[PDB]
Amino acid sequence: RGCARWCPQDSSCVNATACRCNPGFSSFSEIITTPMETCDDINECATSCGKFSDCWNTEGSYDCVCSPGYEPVSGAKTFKNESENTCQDVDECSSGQHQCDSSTVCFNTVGSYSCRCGWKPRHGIPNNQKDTVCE
Ligand SMILES: C[As](C)(=O)[O-]
Ligand SMILES: [Cl-]
Ligand SMILES: [Sr+2]
Ligand SMILES: [Sr+2]
Repeated sequence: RGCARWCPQDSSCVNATACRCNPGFSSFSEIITTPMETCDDINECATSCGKFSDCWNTEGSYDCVCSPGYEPVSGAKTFKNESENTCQDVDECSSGQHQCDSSTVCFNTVGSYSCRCGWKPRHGIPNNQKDTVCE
């Protein structure tokens, strides 16, 4: 029809006297009729990303990301649903991404990894940690 100029932030005019919140935002009434009404972000993460991932809420949207220690086989850094999830554990030992001391051997774990000592751990540092150092 027409277009109200006074639509509040994150809403768009539906005609000359009304607005509606943009996708990802919500207001008490389905149709806004005054500029005093607000369009608040909807936290989609509080309403499934799938295995080994995390939901991060953003303004107007949200993103699923592989959790730390996992990376997407498909390569897509962000995704929207379980169906697009390609998160697999990162084998830090095979990839040489680990930061183990030359005195230990990298041992892969799901979501992480550790370093094991023949040798014995130096004083004050346990065995089987990322910072393990032996002698
Ligand atoms: C950290 As999760 C796999 O429950 O989105
Ligand atoms: Cl949203
Ligand atoms: Sr949101
Ligand atoms: Sr790992």
